[PDB]
Amino acid sequence: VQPQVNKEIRNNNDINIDRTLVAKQSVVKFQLKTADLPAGRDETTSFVLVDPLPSGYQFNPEATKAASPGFDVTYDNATNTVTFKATAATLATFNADLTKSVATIYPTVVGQVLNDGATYKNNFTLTVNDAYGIKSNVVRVTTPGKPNDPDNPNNNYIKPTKVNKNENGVVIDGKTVLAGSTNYYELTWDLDQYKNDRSSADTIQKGFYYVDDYPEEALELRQDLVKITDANGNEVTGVSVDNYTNLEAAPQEIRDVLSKAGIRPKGAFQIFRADNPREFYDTYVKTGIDLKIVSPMVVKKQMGQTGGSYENQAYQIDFGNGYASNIVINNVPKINPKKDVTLTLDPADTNNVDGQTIPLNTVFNYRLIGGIIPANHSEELFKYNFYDDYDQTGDHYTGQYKVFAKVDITLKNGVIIKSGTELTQYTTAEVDTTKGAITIKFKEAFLRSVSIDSAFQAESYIQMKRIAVGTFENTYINTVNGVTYSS
Ligand SMILES: OC[C@H]1O[C@H](O)[C@H](O)[C@@H](O)[C@@H]1O
Ligand SMILES: OC[C@H]1O[C@H](O)[C@H](O)[C@@H](O)[C@@H]1O
Ligand SMILES: OC[C@H]1O[C@H](O)[C@H](O)[C@@H](O)[C@@H]1O
Ligand SMILES: OC[C@H]1O[C@H](O)[C@H](O)[C@@H](O)[C@@H]1O
Ligand SMILES: OC[C@H]1O[C@H](O)[C@H](O)[C@@H](O)[C@@H]1O
Ligand SMILES: [Ca+2]
Ligand SMILES: [Ca+2]
Ligand SMILES: [Ca+2]
Ligand SMILES: [Mg+2]
Repeated sequence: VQPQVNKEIRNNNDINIDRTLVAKQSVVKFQLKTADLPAGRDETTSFVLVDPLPSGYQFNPEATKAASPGFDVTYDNATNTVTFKATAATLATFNADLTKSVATIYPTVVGQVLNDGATYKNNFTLTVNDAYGIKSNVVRVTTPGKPNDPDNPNNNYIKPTKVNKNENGVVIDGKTVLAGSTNYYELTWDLDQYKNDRSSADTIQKGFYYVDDYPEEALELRQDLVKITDANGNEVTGVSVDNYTNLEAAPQEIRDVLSKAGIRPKGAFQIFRADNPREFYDTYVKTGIDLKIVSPMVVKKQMGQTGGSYENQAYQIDFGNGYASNIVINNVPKINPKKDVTLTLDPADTNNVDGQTIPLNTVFNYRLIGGIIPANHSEELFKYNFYDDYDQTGDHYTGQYKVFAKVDITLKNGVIIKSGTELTQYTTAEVDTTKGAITIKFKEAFLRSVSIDSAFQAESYIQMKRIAVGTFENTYINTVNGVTYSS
């Protein structure tokens, strides 16, 4: 039990990190120190230290040789073990005077920790004059991403999350979203597992970013509504945000970050940047305070013509490492208005006279079927109008009209308006005799009483009198919330 040995583990700035936390890809150093050799010691013929480096610890031959003057460094890549042998020069010093005790020099293993949520344990062995050895104490350090970490109570999985909500805070993931509506996306910068992190300066300078890969074909950003707040409800000011249509069209700096994180957007994307890496680090990262980003995005009007699916996903890049969030999907309903020409004013009757020549002075009806708003939608109905621009040369608006439910409508109070029910009393009409047009509008009140889980569809009949012999056409435009749909 002669020279006691002692291993120490420090980060790239020499801070003792034993039993603490450090970022993935962080440089971790091993100091294999030994106590001063006593007086009466035999000449030291051999001084060997053997370190079986831990799993997932990448050895850096170059740096350790540089950081281990006085020792010949050898490495067994096969067993990931490194060996240090005191040079001839170094030994002479251990023998300069045996009658006295002499302090020693120590080797330093330099390398990086490569895995998330892993524990890296370490000890080394000292053998002197191939006669006796001492196994050293074990030291350790963990990386973020490991729940139930007895050393870092706040540690857990690194996982950003994304969620879609409507204006009233209701979660609308997977639901149908009317064209023109807004997606109030809530992104979470998952920072809690970083609490009490002891990473070095180089590591903290690899920056902090948050990316949102948004469907640029279906949505357009409303970056003016972007809002960033932390877990404590306070506004965040150190984060700037920008967007690019595609990697190539982005600042070389951004391409490099996204590249080293293994993140490759599908086209255009929104990226958030921490302006002062250090300030951000001391304020939110090592304090474990999660950030909340709200990035509203509106569904382009053309989506309502074609219909279709659009999905959203985010990423967060901490200390240069990237992590992806869950994917949120929504689909847009294809609002398809239709008009028919009928002699009856009964929702029941399916007979029409489409394409049939109508006799002079015939009182008929234009059946204006509104677009269908599918069940399980995301926002309330605030506008549902039928607009008809008839040809005054051929048709004279009679002055009468009726409106009917085309599907079973459900109210927020549970009442089910059975399909085919007259609903005229919830509408109003403003006619422009001059130009030859008419507009039937539902009362906003009534529309907002319909449950958002309910399907909705109406149709109206506008009585017309044929004042001239001939074939005339008409434009019927159905308006649903903030978008108009023709035909
Ligand atoms: O676990 C041991 C291994 O850890 C890492 O995977 C390193 O890439 C490799 O060099 C080393 O041998
Ligand atoms: O790792 C070898 C030995 O190193 C130190 O002496 C520790 O105190 C002891 O508990 C351990 O068995
Ligand atoms: O360093 C904190 C440590 O406190 C106690 O010693 C626990 O036994 C150990 O599991 C924990 O990691
Ligand atoms: O290159 C090492 C690691 O760096 C970052 O963590 C990247 O996000 C990851 O994909 C990569 O494996
Ligand atoms: O290395 C990248 C990955 O690391 C972790 O598994 C994260 O939970 C995951 O979201 C991320 O994509
Ligand atoms: Ca976490
Ligand atoms: Ca995109
Ligand atoms: Ca007209
Ligand atoms: Mg600790």
